[PDB]
Amino acid sequence: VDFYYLPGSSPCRSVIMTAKAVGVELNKKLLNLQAGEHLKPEFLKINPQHTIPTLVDNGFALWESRAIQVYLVEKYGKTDSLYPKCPKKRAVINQRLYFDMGTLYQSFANYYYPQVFAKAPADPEAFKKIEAAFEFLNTFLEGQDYAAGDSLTVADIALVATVSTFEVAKFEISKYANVNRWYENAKKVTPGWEENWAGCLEFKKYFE
Amino acid sequence: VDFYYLPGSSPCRSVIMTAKAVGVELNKKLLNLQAGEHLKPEFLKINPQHTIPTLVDNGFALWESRAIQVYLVEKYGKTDSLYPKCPKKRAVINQRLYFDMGTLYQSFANYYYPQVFAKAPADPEAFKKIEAAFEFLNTFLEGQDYAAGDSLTVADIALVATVSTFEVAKFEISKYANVNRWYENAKKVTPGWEENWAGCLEFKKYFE
Ligand SMILES: N[C@@H](CCC(=O)N[C@@H](CS)C(=O)NCC(=O)O)C(=O)O
Ligand SMILES: N[C@@H](CCC(=O)N[C@@H](CS)C(=O)NCC(=O)O)C(=O)O
Repeated sequence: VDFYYLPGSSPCRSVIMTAKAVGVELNKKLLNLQAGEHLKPEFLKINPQHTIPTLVDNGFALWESRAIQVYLVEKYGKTDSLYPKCPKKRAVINQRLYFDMGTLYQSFANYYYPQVFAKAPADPEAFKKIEAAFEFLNTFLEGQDYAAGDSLTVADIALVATVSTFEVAKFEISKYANVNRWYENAKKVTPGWEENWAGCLEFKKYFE
Repeated sequence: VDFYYLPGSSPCRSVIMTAKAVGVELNKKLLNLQAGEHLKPEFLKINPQHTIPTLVDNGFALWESRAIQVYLVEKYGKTDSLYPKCPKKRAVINQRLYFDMGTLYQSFANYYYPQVFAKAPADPEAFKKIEAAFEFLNTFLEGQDYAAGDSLTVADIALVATVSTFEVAKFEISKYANVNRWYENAKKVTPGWEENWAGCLEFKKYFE
């Protein structure tokens, strides 16, 4: 199983943690985006959208971190604990994964990307959207130890990648008591957390 | 099965078309966002994120259109044709669903939302991102009749909702030959297309 990635990338880190939780060995292949390695003809043949993470599993090329997370559990999971067979349980996890992409991580990207990639002035209005996203996550987590069911699922792992990216960006996570509680527990129980944090500290370099 | 929605909403229309394809009757409940009906305590108890579409199915409250699409197929589909059992086939569909949210529809939102909701001047740079997204979709569709497998799947239905929203926004879809071919076929084969187009024409009012 080939894994094209960079350690700093949040979506790459979600896959690293998921693969570790599942117990599937990844052949880790650094793909240097700063060098344009993703844009070379050889990579475009694998992933024409030229994004990381990209997985190649026995001829099957797959991208989108959250699709990769689910695929790894479905194909390699000894049990379905991280992504249960029940359509209802799956739907909650799926909703949280779409929340993670389209609301939570989207708020990260909308606010921090223009600053770190375009060197633009921070938009205090986009910051309000981050706060809104955390407020929703906080409400989801009321009375709940995990984000999308009774135990750890791919939804938690995805959110851990995102929230840890916010931590290294110096966002005040502690203001959201349920998020903070969930997050601190998640660090202790999520396989691959240390490698994720190494990646977060790598990404921090964009804030220097 | 209760369905809180507005006909103009792209994510609502994906669910309408999916429910029709599956053959599941929806109790359609208009939720007037302009009135703030989604923000009332009674709705927040169902969906604390106050978004449409929201489904309530026998006590189970679910939001995120793409999660709802999959759930309807998993629970109600007579066959799994729209969302096959195979993890590999599912993964391709899942990747296309994340593409639809985070790349294609995101480009719509980034460009048109500030104009139609904030009355801001169009950003020609955000327009370039729409073109980029369509270029990726065009490449995905090379030699393919459907977006994510040999037959129509929830991925096509999601993309139909999005691309039809671009059509009513007057985006030049015909410039992307594979997208145009796929889209025109999709109109003919996708259950609920006419109701989707009615909704698109409703949304057009935001461009008056
Ligand atoms: N929605 C995608 C996002 C992928 C993504 O943001 N990858 C970035 C690096 S973190 C990338 O490959 N950028 C290079 C490019 O798009 O050309 C996912 O979750 O995997
Ligand atoms: N990612 C969500 C998007 C939901 C969405 O954009 N809904 C809008 C209307 S089209 C909404 O409920 N806005 C009201 C709000 O967020 O307060 C999905 O696919 O369902």
